[PDB]
Amino acid sequence: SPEFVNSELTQLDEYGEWILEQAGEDKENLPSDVELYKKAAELDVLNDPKIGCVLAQCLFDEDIVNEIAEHNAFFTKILVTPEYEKNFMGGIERFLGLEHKDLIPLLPKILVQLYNNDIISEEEIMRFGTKSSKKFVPKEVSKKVRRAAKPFITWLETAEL
Repeated sequence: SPEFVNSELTQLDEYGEWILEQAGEDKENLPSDVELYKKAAELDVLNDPKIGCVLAQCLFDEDIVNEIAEHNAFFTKILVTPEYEKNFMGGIERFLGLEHKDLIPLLPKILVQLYNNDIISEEEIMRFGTKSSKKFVPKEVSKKVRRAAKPFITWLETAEL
């Protein structure tokens, strides 16, 4: 069951696995944002931009649209550079593309939530919706997921009682 030898990747894995185990199948027992931050500090993963990727894969389920805007202060404290945001988008890509393909149609609404709450920058959303990448998922999976962003990307591009 456990990893036997420690690494930066095993620390990320241990953080994600702790979230998953704590949270339950319906994310009904998610640790509080205070607990999520303190555990990240304990496991020494705050300084790793890939923490964004882990969080995006562990916090959410089919109710992602309703959940993704419920951690604003936490994301301001965690996603401390654009590389953390890029990795968060990669985690969304893995979440939608690999194990929850039925949720891919939610991508534009997910982007609307991230945009309206300034969780992810316009630049990072544009990057995600205009390029495919092999970095987070296989190329064909990347194309499938990112193509679903198109209506929001088009909206971004063309954007008294």
